[PDB]
Amino acid sequence: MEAAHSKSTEECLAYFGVSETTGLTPDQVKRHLEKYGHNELPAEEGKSLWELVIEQFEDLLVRILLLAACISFVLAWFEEGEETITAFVEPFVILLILIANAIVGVWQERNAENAIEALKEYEPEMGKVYRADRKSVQRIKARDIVPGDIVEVAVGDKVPADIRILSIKSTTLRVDQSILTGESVSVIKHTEPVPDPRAVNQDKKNMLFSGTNIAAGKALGIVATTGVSTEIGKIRDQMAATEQDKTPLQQKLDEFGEQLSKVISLICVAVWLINIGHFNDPVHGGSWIRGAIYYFKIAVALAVAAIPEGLPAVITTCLALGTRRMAKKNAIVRSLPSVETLGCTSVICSDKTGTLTTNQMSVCKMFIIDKVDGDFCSLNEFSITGSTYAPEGEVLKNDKPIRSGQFDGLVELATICALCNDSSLDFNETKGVYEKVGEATETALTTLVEKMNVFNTEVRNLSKVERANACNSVIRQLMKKEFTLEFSRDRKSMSVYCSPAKSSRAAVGNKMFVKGAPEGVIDRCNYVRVGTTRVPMTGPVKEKILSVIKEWGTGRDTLRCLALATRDTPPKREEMVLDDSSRFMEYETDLTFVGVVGMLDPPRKEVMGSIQLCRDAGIRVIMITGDNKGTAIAICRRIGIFGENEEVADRAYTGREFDDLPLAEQREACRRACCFARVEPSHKSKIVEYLQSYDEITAMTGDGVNDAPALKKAEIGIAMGSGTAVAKTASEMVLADDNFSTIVAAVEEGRAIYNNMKQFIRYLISSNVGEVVCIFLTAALGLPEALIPVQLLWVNLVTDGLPATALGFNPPDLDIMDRPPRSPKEPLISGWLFFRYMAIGGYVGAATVGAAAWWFMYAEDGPGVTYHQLTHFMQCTEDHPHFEGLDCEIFEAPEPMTMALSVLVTIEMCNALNSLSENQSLMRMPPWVNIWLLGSICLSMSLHFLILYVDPLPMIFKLKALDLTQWLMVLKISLPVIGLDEILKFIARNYLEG
Ligand SMILES: [Ca+2]
Ligand SMILES: [Ca+2]
Ligand code: NA
Repeated sequence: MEAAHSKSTEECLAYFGVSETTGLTPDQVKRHLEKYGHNELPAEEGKSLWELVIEQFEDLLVRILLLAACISFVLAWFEEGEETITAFVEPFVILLILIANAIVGVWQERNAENAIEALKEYEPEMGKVYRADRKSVQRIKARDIVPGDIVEVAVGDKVPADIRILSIKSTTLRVDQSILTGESVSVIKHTEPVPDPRAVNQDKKNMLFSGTNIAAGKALGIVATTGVSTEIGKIRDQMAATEQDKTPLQQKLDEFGEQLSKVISLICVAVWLINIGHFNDPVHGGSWIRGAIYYFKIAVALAVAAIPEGLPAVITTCLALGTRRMAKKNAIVRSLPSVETLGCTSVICSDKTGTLTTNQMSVCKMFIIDKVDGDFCSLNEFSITGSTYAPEGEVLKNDKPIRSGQFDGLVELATICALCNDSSLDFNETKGVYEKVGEATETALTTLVEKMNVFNTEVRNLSKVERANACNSVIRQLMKKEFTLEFSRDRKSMSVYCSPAKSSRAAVGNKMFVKGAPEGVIDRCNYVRVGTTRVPMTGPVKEKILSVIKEWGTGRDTLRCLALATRDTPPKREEMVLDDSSRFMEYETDLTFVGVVGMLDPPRKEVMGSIQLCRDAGIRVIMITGDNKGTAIAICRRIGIFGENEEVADRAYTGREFDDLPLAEQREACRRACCFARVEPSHKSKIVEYLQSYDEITAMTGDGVNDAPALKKAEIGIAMGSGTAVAKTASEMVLADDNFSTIVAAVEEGRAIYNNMKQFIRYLISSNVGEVVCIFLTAALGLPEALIPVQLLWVNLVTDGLPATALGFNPPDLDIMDRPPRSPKEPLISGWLFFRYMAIGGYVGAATVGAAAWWFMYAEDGPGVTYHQLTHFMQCTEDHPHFEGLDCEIFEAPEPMTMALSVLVTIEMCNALNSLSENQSLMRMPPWVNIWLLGSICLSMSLHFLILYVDPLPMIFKLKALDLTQWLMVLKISLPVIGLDEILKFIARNYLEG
């Protein structure tokens, strides 16, 4: 709907024939999506440099190869000699092999396309709509929004599509049109039509332009235009299909692409040039042309075999599958180019509340009096699991689960926590999560009672709503709370006067349950409860209790402790002043100590583990909280940022302290800081700036508008899933978890994706290096050639096909988080890595030629045993008194070629096992760690077994079936490529790093 601003609300509603109290019907949605498409810009042609210089180049190669095969195929007819067979089927076999290559290529492309499609499911549903299907609001993808459906927006939301405002539910509606008109000052909107059809967007105060931010309010509207039809879509249409900004890794790959193109081209021309003396050999008929054509067919076949194909598809596959695993672990990465950056993350700046900690007060420790003897006491210390307000957790004694009912003291402890409490627990059915009802420190007691369950109430078959206050209600049905003595700051405690429920004894059984600061309460305790009995409070006992309370509040955990006491014989209610808080302390005297609870704001799941993972990975972790310096440090010590006993005077700063520092000192601070407490929202940008001045790949967390500038500036902007949509737009990743652990998991996955690429590159390059070496080794020395054109195409199909692709499905490396963050400035291939290529390649090339010369030079149970000159083999028909019962055509035997081919194929299948990890041993990273690789090896070996033993096949490939003894010779020379790499792995693992 164009010029919707000109028309009224009624006119706009009538345009699509939709009620704003109903929404679009499925028939409407289907048709509208068909006619209008989706709310997005068209994807630009992804024609990378690698495609033209490598892929399109190789395509030309197989065409001129087939042509060169077609040419000699015609020349073969004019050959009056014996009508050959193998050379007659050469163009057929070549095309047949090329067909297989296309099949493997399609499978690779289909893998990538499927893996990309799978990412559309985890697309963040940032858009609320009303449809005819549900009478409530619905969360739908932004691109799935069609012009016509009723959209609801609120505060902190980014406008999905161009929307004509129908009704404003709030008092006012403010929108941020800085991304378009050019002003951060939020504009006010209305529902009246803008009569001028040719008015600027600044005067269109009844429209919600897509991309803009809703500053304040809540309004309802109808979508006018989506996709490129968008006002900002026409602005974004500029850099739509025309741009120039490749990622650092893409630049390295394209650069690496040109390097391969030049090298492969030269070494193949070299092959054709060093064999010009063999153009007139009698095996070529003596024709210079027929000789040059043959070696042309070898060079090009060598090129095809040497060229590492499938790289774009493999990389895209790893990237998409890896991203899915991130989203599977609540890590929603919007843009794929952010992943390589995410894997280079060197510093993580995280918020504490909700991210590092659960922001839900939880009692994790408690102790009661065990035994008292000779004016001394022992304690029963318990630990409680669970870190949320949910009644989910266990009570432990010595790391072993126990029942609270087994301890009479624990029964009274729960009684006090459930009665001396004004708060409660509620289950939000909408959000599907338990929420507190009152003070956090009180709800921690409520949740504790439910976890304890001292009366063993059946709760397993209860609903979430009923479970919330189950055990607490059980206690309240036994004791009736008469009144409550409010908290007083002069005594730092509170108490409740209670009585037995359903009791006719009005003046019998009354108790007072006291809670508050340990020192104050314990000082007013003349007795100590042991089980159900009590004993007089003694010195050593009081000193013992306070010592443990001291340890809990001074130790690494720094627990906020509370004393729980009971007045066994409380004063009469008719003798209590209830309008004077100064009289309450007197009423809370002559108490009996029961126990002590210890609570905190616990770290989220796997956070303490993830923090240690960062230190192992050389990733700095910086906390940004809103607490005081003293507590913030204590929290850092608690979660593992700081040690239990480490100096923190230079690694912890407040907003006040940081602003007192000059620029050079501020920049110096962020270099070593690990904690920032009570900081302005502008400080996050300054922190990022100073971190970037040290070449640190910085990750910053945010949830609101105030964080959006810092989120954009940081390399990895990290927004909260529970946060505003404006922050999500300014971020590179969204936390569905809101958990810090998710960030670390996302970083590890990024490092994993990159490593799979390297092992993919290492296998192909090293193996194909040997393929090139093999051709040159038999040429430089002068040995009889080991490979023919169709055999080269066979190695290309077998070794560069499925086994290569399956390496992308490699599991995360073991030492993946034991290595420092990868520098984006580092080369794609290091010097030592290049050496590893030449090392493995140098062997597989020699082991191939050596296996062929093995049939000639140190022949075992086979014909042709000559340790002498094989160099001048072309002179065998010149000087014959050098053989002994063996023709000169035994040099043309299919036996050494079969050995050379079998070894080359097998030794690369071995090299594939070497590519299961970069530096880790096969002893630590077993071959069965990748099932897809093994299946590819079995398939590749099956094809090789197929060619050698199915009678019509080894004729067209010039091969002969190898004996069981001859095959054991193949493994004998192929397997030691594992050990060679195993040594290289050991060296780099025990010297180059550690
Ligand atoms: Ca190849
Ligand atoms: Ca290969
Ligand atoms: Na950013």
